[PDB]
Amino acid sequence: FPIPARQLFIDGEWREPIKKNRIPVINPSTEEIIGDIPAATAEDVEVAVVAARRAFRRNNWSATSGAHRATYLRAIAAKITEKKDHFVKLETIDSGKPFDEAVLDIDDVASCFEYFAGQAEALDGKQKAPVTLPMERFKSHVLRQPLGVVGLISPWNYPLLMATWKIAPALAAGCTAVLKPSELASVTCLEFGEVCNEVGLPPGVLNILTGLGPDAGAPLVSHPDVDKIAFTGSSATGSKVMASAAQLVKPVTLELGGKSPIVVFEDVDIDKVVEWTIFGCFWTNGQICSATSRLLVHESIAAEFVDKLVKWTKNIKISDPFEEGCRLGPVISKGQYDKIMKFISTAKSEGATILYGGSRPEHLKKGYYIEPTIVTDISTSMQIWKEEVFGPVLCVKTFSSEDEAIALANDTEYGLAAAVFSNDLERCERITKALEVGAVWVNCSQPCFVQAPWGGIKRSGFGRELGEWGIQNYLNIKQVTQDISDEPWGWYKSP
Amino acid sequence: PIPARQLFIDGEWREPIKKNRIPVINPSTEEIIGDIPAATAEDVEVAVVAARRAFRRNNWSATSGAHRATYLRAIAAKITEKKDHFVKLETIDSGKPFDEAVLDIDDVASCFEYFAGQAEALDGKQKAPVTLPMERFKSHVLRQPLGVVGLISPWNYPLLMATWKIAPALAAGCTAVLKPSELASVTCLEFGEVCNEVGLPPGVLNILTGLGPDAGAPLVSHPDVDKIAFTGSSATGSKVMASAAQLVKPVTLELGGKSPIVVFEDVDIDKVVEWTIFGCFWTNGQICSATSRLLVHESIAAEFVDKLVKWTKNIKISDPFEEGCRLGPVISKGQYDKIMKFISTAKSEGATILYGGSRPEHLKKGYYIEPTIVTDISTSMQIWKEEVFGPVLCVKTFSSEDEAIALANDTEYGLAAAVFSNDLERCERITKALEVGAVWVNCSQPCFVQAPWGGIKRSGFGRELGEWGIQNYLNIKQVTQDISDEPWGWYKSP
Ligand SMILES: *[C@H](O)C[N+](C)(C)C
Ligand SMILES: *[C@H](O)C[N+](C)(C)C
Repeated sequence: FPIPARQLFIDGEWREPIKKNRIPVINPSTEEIIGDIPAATAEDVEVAVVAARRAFRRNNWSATSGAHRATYLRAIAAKITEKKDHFVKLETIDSGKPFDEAVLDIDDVASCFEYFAGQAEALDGKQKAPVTLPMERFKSHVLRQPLGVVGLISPWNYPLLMATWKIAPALAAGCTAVLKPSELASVTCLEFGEVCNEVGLPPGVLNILTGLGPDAGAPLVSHPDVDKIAFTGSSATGSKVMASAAQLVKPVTLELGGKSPIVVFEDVDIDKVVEWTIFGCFWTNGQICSATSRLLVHESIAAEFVDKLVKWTKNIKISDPFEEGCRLGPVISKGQYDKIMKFISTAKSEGATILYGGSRPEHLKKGYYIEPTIVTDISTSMQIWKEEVFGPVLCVKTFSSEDEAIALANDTEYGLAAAVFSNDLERCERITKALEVGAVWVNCSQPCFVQAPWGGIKRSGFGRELGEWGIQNYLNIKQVTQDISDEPWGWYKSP
Repeated sequence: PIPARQLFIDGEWREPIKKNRIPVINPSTEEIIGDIPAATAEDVEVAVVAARRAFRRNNWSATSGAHRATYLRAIAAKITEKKDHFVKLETIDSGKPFDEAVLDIDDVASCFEYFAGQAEALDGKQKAPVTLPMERFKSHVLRQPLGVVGLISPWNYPLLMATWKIAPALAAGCTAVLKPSELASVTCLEFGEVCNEVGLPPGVLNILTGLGPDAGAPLVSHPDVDKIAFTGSSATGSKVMASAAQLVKPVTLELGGKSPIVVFEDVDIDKVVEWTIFGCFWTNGQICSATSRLLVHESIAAEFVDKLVKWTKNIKISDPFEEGCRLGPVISKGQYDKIMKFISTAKSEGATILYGGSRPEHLKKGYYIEPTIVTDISTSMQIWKEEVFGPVLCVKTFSSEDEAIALANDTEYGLAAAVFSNDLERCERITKALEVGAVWVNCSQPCFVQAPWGGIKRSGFGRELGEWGIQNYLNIKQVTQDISDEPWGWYKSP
């Protein structure tokens, strides 16, 4: 099977970049160029937002009902499901994640559009929600209107699914949007532009611009007619996005990954837990914004736990993502490959011992492949304990008391997620409340349902996506307050 | 007889570390009537460390909303009991008519009582179940306080604007550093003693007065402050957000505007004219959501503006304590100048001061200005675009409904708007089309704590008050639990 060659998706049609640049698509499994994607610039950003503004002003989208827009979202979920095999293949070759992971992403893409079709519908009965006032002179209610034209910026670790997390609620709210996917993985998002045509989404409601960060993303963020930005990616970049938005006091949401702890107490089924620790740091080839990449395990069961950890870890088949049984593919790019190696490198140079992994798999000579890696004998002053590695790399420290666990778990500038393992469910509740985190998993790690709110605190960003919080990111909450008295205010004296 | 206070930090009156102070001026007499402490970065540092420790103790942040509500109601009761005191200190510090001040102070009691209620509602939302489509998992939502928050409030409603931020943050279980404006800091400092009188735990609320750059900017940039709530000018708002961005800390912004009041032909002119006066001249014109641009129909224009000036004419411009005062001095001479500059610049660009434009005839000193009405406007004029923040109104005609809509939305701002018309269908159509955060229908300016407040566009973002107020200060925490005790079954068992 080959790969699609697309132009930019603007105003319902396929448009060459104005400066005509393209950049390559590399298969992370082979390090070879397998195609290329259009590379948008500020000039293309300008025509996409003009088209999005034009579409927002038309009589067929933004002032329509939630139920109406829901028919489009359900059509998308259907289409995505209909073209299921096409999207998982592309996602697998583009992102490098195992085929099996890929199929669950495309399943989750359709589920997300379904869920928000529902949220669009439920939005209709929330309109003109009454606000009881103290004074019978006045009455009040709330309108939930679409905010306007929005910029959506989505990362490459779940390419289509991270885009949908932003596309779905924004379209449910009645906004029109410009999507900027990551240059490292843009193939399925571009294909999404066809789905839009095929379901008859009005032109300009969604526009998809691929390209480099400074060229396609930055102009979107700084554009004077974009009302809001939703960003997911690195904390470093998120700071730059917000600095830029601040010039026009433009609102943002940010989900900036983290350094999430997984806290394991003495009283557990060690074989079920070790699999969750593996899933929480090595699944998605370790490229998980909510990676439980700090293991804190009670020294009581430490040795045994670490033992069976390496045991399960060694049994992880590392291979090309299309081959049956693959549980770990290559990391996304050479830049990322180098960065992870430098993290491992610097780790031992600060005197930490690479218990397992830490290098290419000898049996794979090409591709950005890395061994699932367990780092031990860790100080809390080491770079690898502080910083997001975004590769299959796990740090490990033991703890004495519950209070030491909590303090260790919370000793980070980040605060996206955390997981806590213990059969003592009273203890689980105590730890859950104490964690300085936006998402806590109890006796599991990493399942993210569209039904529940998602985001972080501290340097992991702010705002909640998904669930009943998703739509609200895209709304103008309009207060409307009417004087029904028909009588002089009576404050000023009449002449 | 104005109080002399130190900084309120950790439940104690603490002297600024560099022990500087700055004047307090009665806007009516231009005389230094006292002084307030001026904090520096050092003071911020110890006040934040004080809020943080207070947040870690076990008598505030992890307690119930209901527990914290008892303090909220106690505060509201104490303010009510000390009403006369606060009303007078506000009237002399801020410069709004005594009558405006009593309403303000009533409103801060009511605001603390409302959010006591919302704190109690908050307990009822803890562990709200979220239905999952997998039997293996259950989920719920916890609503926990964010942490230490920086609250920055402006001088046009000194205690009220501060209250609007203190009340939800404390309701949420946060601890707070408050930095009021240097131009009206006395009731806010005085609020400190109220906190001790009710037994508010030390460090839960901290009150640093001072200069923006010495006191505000270091709060905004402090690495242990979790969030900033800001009301003020759009220009400063850009700056606080830019600064907060350095550490990706969240922000709410309400940034004033250039709000239109649209008046159609089917209106009782005298009622509508009075509201128009209220919309632009009340609070001495220092209204963030001032409806400062009158869009009035052709067929009823010149009539409307005559009776308009005939209302503007007998507005008593007295010292704020005198009887019947319906307009007072603006806050400072700094502000006085740039409002004057705004008016001369209007004449130069070829506008006509249909009334006012100068110093009141009968009041020789004080930063007083007559209620000003400006016609003969082109939309390219400075006075049409920019926020004056003074008792100055622009008027323009229109004739199409689609024309009024376009003129009303022809601003980079988007805080509020007022629309007047007996036909309520037309009211509905207009309120939907206005690119704005709040629409008043057949009135202008009533703000109830019950309803969500905030703007869009250049006027900022975020909703305060109402059932939106508390959630600005919350960590919405997802908690999803595996209740299967079965293997996940992803990888292969060794
Ligand atoms: C839930 O698991 C969310 N991510 C983004 C990591 C898949
Ligand atoms: C109500 O009018 C809102 N303000 C800020 C003016 C009090």
